[PDB]
Amino acid sequence: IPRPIKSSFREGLTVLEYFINTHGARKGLADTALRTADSGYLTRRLVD
DNA sequence: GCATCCGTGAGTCGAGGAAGCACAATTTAACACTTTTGTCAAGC
Repeated sequence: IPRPIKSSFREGLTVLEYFINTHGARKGLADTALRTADSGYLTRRLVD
């Protein structure tokens, strides 16, 4: 997104900046749940 | 011979909550009666 987050967590984020921040924050948290699942499947194939 | 489609797989522990009758055949209980067993008392 070209529009950055000009504010800092010290200065506080505007209402709008928070909405666009959750876009990437939640997508990365959903990636965490997926990567652990595929890595476990990969590990079982390596072991066997 | 080629591609569409079926088959298989996608983390680990936890924790918790919802029709009706008749009639023959048969097994089950129910009873009268005999044997088998646990018993009390008296005497050898």
